[PDB]
Amino acid sequence: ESADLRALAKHLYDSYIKSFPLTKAKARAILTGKTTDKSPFVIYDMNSLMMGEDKIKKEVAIRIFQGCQFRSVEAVQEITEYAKSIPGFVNLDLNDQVTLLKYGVHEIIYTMLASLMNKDGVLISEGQGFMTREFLKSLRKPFGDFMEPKFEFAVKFNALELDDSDLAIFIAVIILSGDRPGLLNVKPIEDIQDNLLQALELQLKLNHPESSQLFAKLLQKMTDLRQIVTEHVQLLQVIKKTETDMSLHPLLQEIYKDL
Ligand SMILES: COc1cccc(C(=O)COc2ccc(C[C@@H]3SC(=O)NC3=O)cc2)c1
Ligand SMILES: CCCCCCCCC(=O)O
Repeated sequence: ESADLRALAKHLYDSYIKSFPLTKAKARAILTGKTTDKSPFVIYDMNSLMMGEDKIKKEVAIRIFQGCQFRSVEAVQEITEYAKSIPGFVNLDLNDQVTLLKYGVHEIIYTMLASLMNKDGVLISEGQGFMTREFLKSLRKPFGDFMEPKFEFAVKFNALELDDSDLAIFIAVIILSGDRPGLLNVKPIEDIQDNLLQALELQLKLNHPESSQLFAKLLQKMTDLRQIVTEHVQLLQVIKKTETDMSLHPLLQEIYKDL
């Protein structure tokens, strides 16, 4: 019954809206000058950056990057809340619950980070600010290209014109992989993903009828996400060696023992 797949698509969009304070609908409204929302203060340079403080709520490159870390630890909270709402996930082995989040969480962050980006920059502080791609290309030697490959993916991925109702199922298909390193019982996971994959395929067909093979085209973008993550990992172990005075959050440290 396709009808059950609709009930499931709508249950997931519902939880996605509950769990994520800044949707793609809101971010796109901010980014394109709409009247449902308010204009962001732009940071493109060092003077704009500290004028952001008297308008929005230690070195600069270091501060920027620890901001992403902190925002990332917040997302992991939102993602983990979205996870629980996915039918079946809290029924699984607790070890596998940990393993699925561990490997899925960054692929999801980088998917939802694309919603905040256009080719010229990225929203920050709940959309109250916008920081140019160029301003992030002139930070430091170790922090010179630690945000560019998310832009490169984001620009290509945003070209599919996905909705929040599309992304809610896609993000759930990511978590429920089952080819993840260290899983105890895979088959119960593969059962949930098969279901989520049929919900997504019907969703894309209905929401994007003129869009040939959007389903497959979105599945290939999972290949892009894995490279971003493994590139970021390598980047991270360089930064922690050049910068021995940079604290990393133990939550991110615990996720990052992966590969
Ligand atoms: C001050 O706040 C700012 C400033 C400038 C840009 C942003 C964006 O929000 C950047 O967006 C990102 C990028 C990467 C991550 C993943 C994290 S960062 C890391 O080193 N390890 C991770 O797992 C999360 C969020 C925020
Ligand atoms: C610029 C460093 C301040 C932390 C980044 C902004 C997040 C807000 C907060 O931590 O209270």
